[PDB]
Amino acid sequence: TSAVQQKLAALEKSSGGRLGVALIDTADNTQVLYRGDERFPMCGTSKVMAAAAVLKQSETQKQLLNQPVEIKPADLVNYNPIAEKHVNGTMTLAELSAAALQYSDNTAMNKLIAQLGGPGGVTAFARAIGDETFRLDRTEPTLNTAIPGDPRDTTTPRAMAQTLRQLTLGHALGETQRAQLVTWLKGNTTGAASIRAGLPTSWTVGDKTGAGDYGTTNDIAVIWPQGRAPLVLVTYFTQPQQNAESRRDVLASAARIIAEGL
Repeated sequence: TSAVQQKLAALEKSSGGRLGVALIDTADNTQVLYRGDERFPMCGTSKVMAAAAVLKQSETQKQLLNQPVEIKPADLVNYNPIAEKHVNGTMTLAELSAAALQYSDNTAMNKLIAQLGGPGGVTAFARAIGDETFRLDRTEPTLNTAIPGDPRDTTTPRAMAQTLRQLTLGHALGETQRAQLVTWLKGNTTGAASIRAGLPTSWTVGDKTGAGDYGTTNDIAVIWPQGRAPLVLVTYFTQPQQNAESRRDVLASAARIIAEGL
């Protein structure tokens, strides 16, 4: 083990929970992993895959992002900060993507999932871009149950870091679509206390958080550090107690550890 991994292990021990980290340094394509091949509940970090799948569809259906989608009262689930402004109205697939990614809107995520034909459609997109690990099984809000040992709606830190890299820095998406995803992630409103809080303030960050039961506290980020090649960082955290409180500080602390030397 390296000193990086030793520090992450000590953080995990202090936290009481289970921590998963994957860093990809694109300067030399090295990775740093901590429980990198263990499954964790994705919660809302899965919204990146759903939005990306719709972006992929738009590469052959060029006006797809502008398509209005009806929002009915019955569509609302447990956290609908943007969709609730459009009941008996509409949101375009672009608007749904922005709401899901930048405000963690769960109704918006369900519309993305439906556009893809269900959770299986999101998983099929993952497989199509070479993510062999990701699985989406449920809609919102049950995809956040985060039950210990439940493989539903999980991935590994390594797989999600590789995928996020391919989506945002690589070419799993077309050029316009990649840029759009980066724009959405950069404008996220929910990440100030998570990975962003542990990184130098001069670094540019795009991220998507996740939250669920068992105090599950997640964040995945693409990072442009000062004067060096970009990074991808996944920090997944989950706890033994179903009713555990969020621990965004653990993610910030993991980011702080990872940033050393970079």
